Amino acid sequence: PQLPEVETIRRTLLPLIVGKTIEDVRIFWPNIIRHPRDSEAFAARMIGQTVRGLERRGKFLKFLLDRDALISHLRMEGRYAVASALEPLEPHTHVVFCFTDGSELRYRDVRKFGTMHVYAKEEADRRPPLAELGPEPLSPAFSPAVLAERAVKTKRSVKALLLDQTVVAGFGNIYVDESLFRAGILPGRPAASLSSKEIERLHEEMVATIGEAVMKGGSTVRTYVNTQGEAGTFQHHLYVYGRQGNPCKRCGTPIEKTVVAGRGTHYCPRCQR
DNA sequence: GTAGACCTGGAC
DNA sequence: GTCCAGGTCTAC
Ligand SMILES: [Zn+2]
Repeated sequence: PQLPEVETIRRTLLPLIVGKTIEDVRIFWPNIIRHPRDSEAFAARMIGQTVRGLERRGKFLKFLLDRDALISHLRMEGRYAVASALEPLEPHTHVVFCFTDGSELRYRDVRKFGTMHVYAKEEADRRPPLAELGPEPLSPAFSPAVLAERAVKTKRSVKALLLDQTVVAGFGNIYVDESLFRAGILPGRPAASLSSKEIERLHEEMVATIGEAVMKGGSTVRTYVNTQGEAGTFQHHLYVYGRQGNPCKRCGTPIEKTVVAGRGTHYCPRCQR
């Protein structure tokens, strides 16, 4: 889940939990709990607190309780769902928050990569993992200038740059490949080689892509669904991600896949230079 | 930068 | 069996 997916989950989850008071927190895979490290402290501190809100920062969900904020990262397979505490759990459910009304928030994560951090609301933003995150793409804080500042200072690929949550928060493998395609820039070239024109163009495609993806409820390419278990539809608007071997939508040249910054990378060798 | 981690299930 | 994954983190 990247920004669009996490945002869609946020919108569809919030009304299902706002106003509910945590009665118990059960953890079946402690490793998911990063702070406090002692999972029993993590569980105990939240009991009695009420969910007042649900925000998003980058790819992180931010549950606003009374005193604390629960920072949750879905990683590759983390998913949430709300259901009756009287029904048997689904497979790979590693954390469950039980509310006083009998309903519960269930966190499922097949690969167990997701993480959870709990801090007082005031400390959450000045501690990891939120501390060093870059600006929000759909906000004025993210501009061509900010991209240039970081671009014209490193030799690494422009793709590694865009995947760096400290540069800008929210872009992942899918949206980085789509933005570079739409901006007509090869993923493997040095971020420092990008001209002011390309940077301005990339920034514009980044904002447009992430914005459109949000509207379409995110991209369901493998296992992503919103809190209602519903799939997004932006996958129908992908130009290159997962389309290796298929003809480019703009020029018909077969889309190609390689490895860039240690990750599957999709691009059109004609459209992107 | 870039394998190796961390983990599990799904295509071929 | 072998490869792959909407994500970082880390060790050579
Ligand atoms: Zn093309």
